[PDB]
Amino acid sequence: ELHGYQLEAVAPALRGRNSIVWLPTGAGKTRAAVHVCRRHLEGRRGGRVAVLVNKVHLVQQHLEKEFHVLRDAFKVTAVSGDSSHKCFFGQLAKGSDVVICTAQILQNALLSGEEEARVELTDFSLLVIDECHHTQKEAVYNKIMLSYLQKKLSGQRDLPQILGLTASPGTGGETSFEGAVEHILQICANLDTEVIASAQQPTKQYDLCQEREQDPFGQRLKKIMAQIQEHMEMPELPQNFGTQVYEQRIVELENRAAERFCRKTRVCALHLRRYNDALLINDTVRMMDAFQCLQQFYADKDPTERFLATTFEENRATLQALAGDQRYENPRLSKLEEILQEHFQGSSRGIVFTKTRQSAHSLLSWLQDTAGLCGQHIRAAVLTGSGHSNQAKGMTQNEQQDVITLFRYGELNLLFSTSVAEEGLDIPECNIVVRYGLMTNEIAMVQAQGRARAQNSMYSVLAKANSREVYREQLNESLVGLMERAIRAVQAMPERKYRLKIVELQRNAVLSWQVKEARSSERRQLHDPDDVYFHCVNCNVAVCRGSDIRTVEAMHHVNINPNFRFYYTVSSGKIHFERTFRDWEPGCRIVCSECRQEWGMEMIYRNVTLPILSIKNFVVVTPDEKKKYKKWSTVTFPIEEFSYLEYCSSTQD
RNA sequence: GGUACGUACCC
RNA sequence: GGUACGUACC
Ligand SMILES: Nc1ncnc2c1ncn2[C@@H]1O[C@H](COP(=O)(O)OP(=O)(O)O)[C@@H](O)[C@H]1O
Ligand code: ALF
Ligand SMILES: [Mg+2]
Ligand SMILES: [Zn+2]
Repeated sequence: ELHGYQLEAVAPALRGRNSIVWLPTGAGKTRAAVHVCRRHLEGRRGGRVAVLVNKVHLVQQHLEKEFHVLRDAFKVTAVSGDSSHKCFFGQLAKGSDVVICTAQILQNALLSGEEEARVELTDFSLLVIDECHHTQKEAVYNKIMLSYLQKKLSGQRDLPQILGLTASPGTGGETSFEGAVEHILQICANLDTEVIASAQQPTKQYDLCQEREQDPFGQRLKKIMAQIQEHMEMPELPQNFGTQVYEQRIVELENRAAERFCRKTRVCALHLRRYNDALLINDTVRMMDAFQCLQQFYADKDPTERFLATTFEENRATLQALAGDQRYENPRLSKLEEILQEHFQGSSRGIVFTKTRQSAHSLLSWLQDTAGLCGQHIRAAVLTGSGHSNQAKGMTQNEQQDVITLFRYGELNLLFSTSVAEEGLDIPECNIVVRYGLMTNEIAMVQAQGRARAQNSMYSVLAKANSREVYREQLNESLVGLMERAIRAVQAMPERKYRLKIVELQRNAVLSWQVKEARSSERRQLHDPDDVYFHCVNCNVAVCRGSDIRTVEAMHHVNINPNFRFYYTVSSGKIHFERTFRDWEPGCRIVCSECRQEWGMEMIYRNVTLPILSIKNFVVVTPDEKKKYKKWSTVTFPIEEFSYLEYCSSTQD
């Protein structure tokens, strides 16, 4: 059953050594890990395995395709975010021999204050960490492993054996041999690795496209942007319309205008960001997709707003007409059409990877409206993860699974997917991967290519000629080789030198964490919460103090002041999510009573309703400065945990 | 919707 | 120090 190379790769794990199994994409690391799990559980009494993954869909895949075979002798349980609300994790885990979950499910249990929810690392004898190259920086995998290292270095006994699985440790952005080796050693230190274990036809093509000869739609948007910038009456405004740098600079101006309460500048900047978004969409997909971006924004008075509405209305019909003209088609789409026409003339089974969820939806719509493809028997669908925004909702575990199951045997034969499916997904019949204008690291490149499991697969890079994306793809190909050299060098290192380096790196990691925690705490304690005032980002009115805020589940920032209700208005009916939570559900959206700016949403927490505030909708004012924050975790005053008991007691008075 | 982190980009 | 996107958790 197991191939020779699978047996070879797991020999250290079978002996109890912490290891990383480094085998190519599609080589069968999962089955190898199942064998380790079986022998681990057979080889002692009372063992318990946790299998950690990084994407929701991989929980069911690993269970149904691989780990379920253990149920002839052992209890195997799977948990994701979608199923979380039903059982206490600690109960479920402790009743199982093997638990399979996304890593943050385990992390939440490790951090829990509730006896029934909580688990310790010492409740497991083996941790299998899939896609273990993510065990870096402040990713969840590394939060879990840093706690392991803190416990190890303090002398804790009974920590689990570690089995990491990866095709691609990467080079961590390093382009030198010295740097790449250091990166490999860092990953080994993070995972407490004793040995990196390894073993002892697809074609790649660059499908390059040219810039559009004529782009009257884009040209008109740039003309409008210039008009809006003239209206702002400001020198030194950015001119580089239709770029990520422009986006950054205009949002930075928007944030500065919020902090200084310059309403006209802030609103103009907010609109300019939408025109820039439209230019980026126009470059990626169809003109009409870009038009719909702007039309939706203006469909959803003040002199600045009147100017901006009029400006759009004056150009709307010309823009829509241009967007219907085939003469100005996006060459990226012309190229994609050529690829699909060549390869889907039922035979093929493909994934086209795009950056954004909205792009994936737009590509499906394009496909469905393209005469030249209607006739090739293409049955396509979008696959995204559970990310969400106003631009684009996500997909639930169940929705993702439906698409995946139909794609597996060809009920669907083409997916437009985000990076949700770049790693781990196993579709043996997938024989084509197109990467549509992506800028990624070498890991994502190797992984996404690897979704084409079939013999005689093809991998297409569809990107603009002479672009940074093409340069980065070429560089990344070289970095894969560099990575391989570096891993072999680490594998060949004298044991004494390796062990000493690992020691050094683990020590550095645990010391560096302490210093970071101290710095974060110092920042958090700078101001008394009574001295911090929140202002509406839109109208600048004061609305509460820092002392009014509490956290729920260390995430949701509620205002507990009984008179805050006079400052916000309930602005919708009840919100519904797909996922249900243990102690609360959403109520309605809330907005500033003075200007209708979105602020957050109600939480119905047991028998009370509390308003949750989104940090991005405020300017935070302290005695020292006024600042727009993107994250609650960096504010300069302390916030206490919500106490439901204390809250109910104080309200009864 | 809320939160965090990763990747890309700029400083 | 920021921007965008993505995923994950809630
Ligand atoms: N020894 C084997 N014989 C036949 N098929 C195998 C063997 N080991 C694994 N497989 C299959 O190989 C495919 C790729 O395995 P997977 O574990 O997803 O690869 P990866 O190493 O990227 O995790 C799966 O369909 C799996 O069932
Ligand atoms: F390396 Al894989 F699925 F784990 F392609
Ligand atoms: Mg895998
Ligand atoms: Zn307001």
